[PDB]
Amino acid sequence: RWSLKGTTALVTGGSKGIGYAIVEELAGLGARVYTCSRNEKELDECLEIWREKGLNVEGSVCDLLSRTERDKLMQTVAHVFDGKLNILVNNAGVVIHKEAKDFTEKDYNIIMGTNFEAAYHLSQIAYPLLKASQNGNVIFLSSIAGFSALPSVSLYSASKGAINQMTKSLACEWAKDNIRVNSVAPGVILTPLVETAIKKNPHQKEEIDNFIVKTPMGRAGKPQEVSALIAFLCFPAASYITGQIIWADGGFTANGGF
Amino acid sequence: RWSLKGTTALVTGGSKGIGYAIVEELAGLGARVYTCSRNEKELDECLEIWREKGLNVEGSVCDLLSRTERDKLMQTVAHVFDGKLNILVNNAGVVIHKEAKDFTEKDYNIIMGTNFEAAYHLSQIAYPLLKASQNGNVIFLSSIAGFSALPSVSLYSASKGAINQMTKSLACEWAKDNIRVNSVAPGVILQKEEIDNFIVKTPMGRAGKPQEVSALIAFLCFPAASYITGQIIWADGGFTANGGF
Ligand SMILES: NC(=O)c1ccc[n+]([C@@H]2O[C@H](COP(=O)([O-])OP(=O)(O)OC[C@H]3O[C@@H](n4cnc5c(N)ncnc54)[C@H](OP(=O)(O)O)[C@@H]3O)[C@@H](O)[C@H]2O)c1
Ligand SMILES: NC(=O)c1ccc[n+]([C@@H]2O[C@H](COP(=O)([O-])OP(=O)(O)OC[C@H]3O[C@@H](n4cnc5c(N)ncnc54)[C@H](OP(=O)(O)O)[C@@H]3O)[C@@H](O)[C@H]2O)c1
Repeated sequence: RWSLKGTTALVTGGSKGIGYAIVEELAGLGARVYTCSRNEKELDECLEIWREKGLNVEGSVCDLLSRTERDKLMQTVAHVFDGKLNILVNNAGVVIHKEAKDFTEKDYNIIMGTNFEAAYHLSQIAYPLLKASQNGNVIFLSSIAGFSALPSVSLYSASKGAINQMTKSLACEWAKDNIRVNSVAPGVILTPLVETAIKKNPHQKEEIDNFIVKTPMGRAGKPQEVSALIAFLCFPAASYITGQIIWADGGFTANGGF
Repeated sequence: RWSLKGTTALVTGGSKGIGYAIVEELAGLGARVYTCSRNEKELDECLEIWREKGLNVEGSVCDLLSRTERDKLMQTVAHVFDGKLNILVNNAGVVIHKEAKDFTEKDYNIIMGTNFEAAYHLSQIAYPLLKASQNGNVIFLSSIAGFSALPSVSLYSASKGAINQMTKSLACEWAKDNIRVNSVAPGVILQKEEIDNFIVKTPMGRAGKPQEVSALIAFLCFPAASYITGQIIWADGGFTANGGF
């Protein structure tokens, strides 16, 4: 009821950030985990670090922006888990910081492609694998940016809106198939995604600091504070929860004028 | 204050349905309207009908899925309006009815391309014409399917969720340039089985008419609607308000 012992999981983008915390969380609870990123060297250091802790994790290098690579990854995962998937976490995603009128066609292709299209497409080709397990969970990762507008990430927000709506549809269409579908939508979590952005441009430093002051709790979240909810939603204890988007944001989205 | 006299408007997909009604409504209240569709003879009979009833309306054929044709359309709109656009109504849209697991890449490209990308790209390049008018308005068409899940239209819902979010971002960024951006999200407006079900779900017990949507789009463009930005308003006969009736 509160264990993932003997479950199979695919977590996309698990070499850093929230994704690293998620594979360590599910694998600690007893899941067989498979993950992926775009740097084999980085992916390798992870597999060794995880192998040293007694965590049962596998992985391969995959750019999720390519349809044929998504097709291949799922073949691998089907062979390794023997045609059975319990959990799919569509964690991987990217952000680009510009004004709404400056985003290009290529930015559009990068953001919607990895943040929405890849995530949705994996959910499609995973369906039969999750169905065959009879206890399937699809978790998408949204954002506070999928609630109200934030500066410099308009096109990112749009992609998180597609995710939020896609969550509801899959939840209703697949519930009869014993698959539950939810999104976890973080506040500011201090990861590479934010550190790279604020290193690049001190205007992004500004914006982030002001997201944290807006956060009633007055601090950025920790990756594990997000993976904890992601783990819970996969517990059989969570068997009536589907179609939900839940913010883990320190009260950010509850805050109107504080 | 309740006048659109001497405004300039671009509404996409004005050759039928809600887009037709919006052209007539906006033009009937004094706006100069530019519109487009995908075939000459359909677009041309509208242009003939609207001119006979004294409406000030122009139009050209465009495929909103081509980025080159979107650029060329905005350059043409820029020419005829003299660099000044008050109103942009992103009306054009499509639906494909499949199960979530069945939608192909072509489906994705048509539905996301038409509903979100074209609506977004047009907004990017209209921006200086709207900024120049010093009284801008961009309006997206959303859907009840961008509120909660409906059968057969998962990928379409997603494209409306993206629109909902973009109308908040654009509203917040462009508010200083006096451009206001809102979405109108209709319910069923005039798969039978499915549509029949949605209608008994809407408290008013009937499907809407096109001019029940355009009425709201016209008001949102009035100077009277000056403090209203970043909203999504469902014109749905109560559909979204109803949990269990
Ligand atoms: N950090 C925050 O404050 C925050 C807030 C709200 C929501 N989120 C969401 O949380 C998720 C992860 O964010 P994060 O902060 O953990 O990001 P991150 O630190 O930048 O890590 C992203 C992970 O995804 C992988 N990835 C990205 N694109 C990939 C691709 N095309 N193919 C394969 N792998 C790919 C990256 O690997 P490579 O670098 O090797 O490619 C990396 O392993 C995203 O959906 C993000 O939108 C984050
Ligand atoms: N009808 C409803 O019940 C309903 C409900 C909720 C939301 N909506 C939204 O309302 C908007 C209009 O819906 P509608 O029912 O009036 O649609 P419709 O009857 O299908 O008309 C769409 C219009 O857009 C044009 N169009 C479509 N694709 C185009 C393209 N690629 N390039 C150029 N023009 C294009 C079509 O022209 P051509 O045929 O000549 O190409 C047509 O004039 C859409 O955004 C839809 O999402 C409608």
